[PDB]
Parts: sequence; structure tokens; C-alpha cells
Amino acid sequence: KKVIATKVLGTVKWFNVRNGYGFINRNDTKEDVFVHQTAIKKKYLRSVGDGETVEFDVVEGEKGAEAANVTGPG
RNA sequence: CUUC
Repeated sequence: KKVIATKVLGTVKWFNVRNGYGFINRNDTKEDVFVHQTAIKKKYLRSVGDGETVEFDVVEGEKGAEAANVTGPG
């Protein structure tokens, strides 16, 4: 729930619509960050596409770092 | 709901 970073840019590595999650690779540190469908801002509402550039916050989830408030750049 |  704690915000670790804000307005981070990254590239969607993959996002699986069957399982409802994927990973975004941060452009600043080159680390993958977990992203759940519920963390994506508005059929497949709340999805992102592989290869897309997104902007997001990084928070500390139960299981480590995850994306929050995932939107288009800007 | 953590590398499909």
C-alpha cells in the first residue's frame, strides 16, 4: 500500500487477459514490475498491450513491488 | 494476483 515511486515510465513486457496480470519493465531501472488488471485505469477494460509504453506508480504489495494507476504517458 |  506504500507508494515507492510515482510517474514511472515503462514498457509492457506481456499482459495476459486470461489470468488478469502481466509485467511492465521500468525504463529507469530495467526491472519488471507486476501489474494486475485492477491497477490499470480505464470489452477488455483494464488491460494493457504488449510493447505499449505506460506511466504508473510503484507500490509495495503483499508480494513485493507492483504497478498502480497505470495510464498512457502523461 | 508474481514471469503466462
